[PDB]
Amino acid sequence: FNILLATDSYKVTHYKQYPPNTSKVYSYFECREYEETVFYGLQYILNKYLKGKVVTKEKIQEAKDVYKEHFQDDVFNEKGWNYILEKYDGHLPIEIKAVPEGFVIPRGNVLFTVENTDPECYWLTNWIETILVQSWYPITVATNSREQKKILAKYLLETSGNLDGLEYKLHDFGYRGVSSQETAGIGASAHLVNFKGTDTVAGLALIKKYYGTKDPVPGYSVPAAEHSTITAWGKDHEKDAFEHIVTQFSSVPVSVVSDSYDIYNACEKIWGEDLRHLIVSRSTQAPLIIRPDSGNPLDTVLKVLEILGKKFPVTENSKGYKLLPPYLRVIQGDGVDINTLQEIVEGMKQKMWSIENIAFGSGGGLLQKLTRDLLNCSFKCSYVVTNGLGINVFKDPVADPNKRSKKGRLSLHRTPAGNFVTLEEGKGDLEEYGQDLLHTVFKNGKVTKSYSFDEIRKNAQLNI
Amino acid sequence: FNILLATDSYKVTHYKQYPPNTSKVYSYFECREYEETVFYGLQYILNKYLKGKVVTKEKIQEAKDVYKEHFQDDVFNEKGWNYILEKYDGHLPIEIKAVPEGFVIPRGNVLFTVENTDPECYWLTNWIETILVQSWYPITVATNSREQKKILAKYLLETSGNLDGLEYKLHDFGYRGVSSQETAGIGASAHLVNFKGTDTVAGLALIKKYYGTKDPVPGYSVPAAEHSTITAWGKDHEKDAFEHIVTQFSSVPVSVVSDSYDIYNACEKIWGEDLRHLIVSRSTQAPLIIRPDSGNPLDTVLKVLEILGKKFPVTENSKGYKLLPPYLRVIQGDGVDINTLQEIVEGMKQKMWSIENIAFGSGGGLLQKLTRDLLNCSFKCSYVVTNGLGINVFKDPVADPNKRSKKGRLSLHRTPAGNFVTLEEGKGDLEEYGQDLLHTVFKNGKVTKSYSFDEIRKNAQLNI
Ligand SMILES: CC(C)(O)C(=O)N1CCC(c2ccc(NC(=O)n3cc4ccc(F)cc4c3)cc2)CC1
Ligand SMILES: CC(C)(O)C(=O)N1CCC(c2ccc(NC(=O)n3cc4ccc(F)cc4c3)cc2)CC1
Repeated sequence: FNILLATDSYKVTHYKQYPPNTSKVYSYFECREYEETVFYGLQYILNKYLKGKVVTKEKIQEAKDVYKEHFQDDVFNEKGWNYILEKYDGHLPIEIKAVPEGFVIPRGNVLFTVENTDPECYWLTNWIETILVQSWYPITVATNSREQKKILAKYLLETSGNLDGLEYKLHDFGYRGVSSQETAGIGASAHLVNFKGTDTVAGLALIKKYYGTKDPVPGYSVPAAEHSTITAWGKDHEKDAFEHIVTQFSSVPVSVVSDSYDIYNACEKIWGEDLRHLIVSRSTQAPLIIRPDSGNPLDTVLKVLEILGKKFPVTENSKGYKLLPPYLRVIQGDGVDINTLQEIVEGMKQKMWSIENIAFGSGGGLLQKLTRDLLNCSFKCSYVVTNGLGINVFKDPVADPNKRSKKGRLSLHRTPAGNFVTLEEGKGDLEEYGQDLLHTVFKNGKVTKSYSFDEIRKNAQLNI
Repeated sequence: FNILLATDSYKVTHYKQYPPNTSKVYSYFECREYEETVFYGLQYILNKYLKGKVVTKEKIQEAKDVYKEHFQDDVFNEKGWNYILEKYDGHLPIEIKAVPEGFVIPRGNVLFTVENTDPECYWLTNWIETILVQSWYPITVATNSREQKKILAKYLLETSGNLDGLEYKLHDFGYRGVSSQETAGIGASAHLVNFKGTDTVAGLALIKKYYGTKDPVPGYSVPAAEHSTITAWGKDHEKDAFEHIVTQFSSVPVSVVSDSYDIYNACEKIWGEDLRHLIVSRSTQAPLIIRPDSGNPLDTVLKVLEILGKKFPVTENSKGYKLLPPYLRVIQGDGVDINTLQEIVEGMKQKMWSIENIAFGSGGGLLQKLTRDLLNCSFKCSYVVTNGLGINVFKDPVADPNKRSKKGRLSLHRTPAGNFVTLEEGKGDLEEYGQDLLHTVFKNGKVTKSYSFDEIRKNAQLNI
């Protein structure tokens, strides 16, 4: 990795664009005014990309050669990068202050600030905008996952009277559906801030290396079938595939995809009749989890439950909701996003089915179908010092008041009613509010404050 | 990187689910049912993740320890992975056949096939599905970028009579807007299959390392301002910022964001009057490129062009379209996706503005706002050998005929009219459609066939 090659091209040319005699460039990140966001992921970026000796003679030469060809001009700040190498042994003279990871903050608040600690590196602040703005992705996955947990918690509490097993109700199926191996790890780790069920193995090693848990692992899974393990038996031997699979995993929960040919037939005739004796004998700790994987997600879930309800002993829980026997559950793992998740749990409640009956698997909806636009994650310069005088800077486009940025030195505070407020123009310097909630997390090439994944999960807890 | 930890969790348990005495598992990839797709990105995955010694005793032990905790049980195939290490020195006994990279193929055709070369490794074929299915991402970026080039080519031809500078008309602004550094490189490289303009520097090194070009670089950029380089001068010194920037880059094209406070005022009064003398003196090789960055993308482009048309000398080209002087252009770099790109060029044509006047910058729309669902990229088992007998395997869900998969051994052929056809059930073995278009690209840990980035670009060319 070469940080000199880890920026938008045009940032290579910005050192010649700032006002002459500029000694400080101070910038901030916010999720411009999903009412609240989970701050997560910056510690990964600080450690993997920004800390320690990030500048070498070889990296400067490599960047110089690439940019000469890329621009067809010599515009690269070789002097500026050589200065950091000589004066700081390649360590970045930047100070980053951030809200603690896992913190749940309303939209339009300062989440982190960045500034150069040496007047000579005024240009460095926004050089690293590209890399830091990528924190939008773990913030957005964590936020969107937590919003799904709110929906699940609400319906599980209403239909059962408690939240038991809530952290296993939304499983990450997104490994194949993301854009890269790196994204897989980051995205899966952000989902694990709220849940404990994952198939995206990449997430485990990222948490282990960059965050850490008291438990050996932050996420868990169970044995499960795929179409290849069912269909490999041949179209006429679907029952043989099912029988073999539930017998191989007779003492642990087992998920079995049942829609290869006819989901409704598999539920009613194969599970419901032919193999019913292998299901009703299963432990409460080892249910069969039937998995539909096609059709309208709500219509399929309801029809599967109505079929199962007629083949298996259903009880009525203390809330008046229908409950399958404990050796039998359903996981809907196709077409799940925050919208369909809501439609399904509402549909189940209307048909008097407890949410204890179901779990959800989500791939693209959980880890890929997200953009920087969802939370309006934005990094902007708010303060500069030029000729020894600090000036409060901002943008305010005539056609879009929503794109107006904050002015001056910023600080995040608790209000008297316990809410949040971002103080602009250095007004945090007046001791009118409590202590600033932003802490120095990075300074002059060193990570100065870190959080465990356990601390992050506690911070991200729901009120319920 | 550890390939034993680079799969969906449930795939760890599949070796115990296939029929006993299974010696071959053969699977394929297609973009089920954007009528044609650019095949790109597999060579990156083959080299970075699949080739050479990918299994070590340490990797087996690391996977065993992780899975024991992740499943709360011993389900990991230690014996199977140790076999590959001992017999093949950790080289994968897999054979992958693929259509050449850059090839433009209609939907619903076999793009690549995977199968084990050792009967003992029947479980390996689908172990690597997760890693290979991630090729959906470079395929989708390349396809979506090429569809935008079709729109640009059509309107540029119609309004100017030629395609000059077409490959610089859609610039990649997506570095900050993607989910990771790895995704940035992959996505930027896929855009460069069709265009030559990029700010996502990560793309350059990926192409250099995995594909290669005759030219020193596959992509190019020009100096450009950002809001921080304008706003740092203070709200009352926007003219001073603009003057400094165009003077610093007086001999190369320069892009200048002009919407910090009032885009229309900046065009009419600042560029159009106060600084007009610094613009009209510019070389044809060094235009000022005015950049709006907010408001309705079409309304803003049209209004900016009407303002500029009244302040600067406009000509009528040979097609009857309005053309700004050669030292002045516009780039729309906000809210650009395939839909808005179409709306803008159509809007310009209706108001008699040549597409030579404009270029587009696209970030999230080009590299992030995409999913595996857009082209229905899918990997499925189509053929297995059990007890020495080959059987044609497929799925066919009752509620979704679109999810029906292909049967048996597959082959890709040219039809008599020069179109494409995927032959199923080993029917390619009959010499009726001639030679199979898929080539062995990977075999037993080695890449057996590769393409340069130059070969890929030629293959991906538009007919026009
Ligand atoms: C249902 C209840 C009571 O909430 C519960 O007991 N649990 C515990 C068991 C839990 C679980 C965990 C993993 C799986 N996995 C699968 O179905 N697969 C993994 C996949 C990965 C990728 C993919 F494309 C498809 C997949 C199918 C099922 C269920 C749900 C909650
Ligand atoms: C206009 C015409 C004739 O098609 C032409 O001459 N060319 C040549 C010059 C070309 C070009 C190349 C790069 C840039 N860059 C920028 O504006 N920035 C790069 C950014 C990256 C990220 C971001 F958030 C904002 C950005 C602003 C402008 C223009 C357009 C086609």
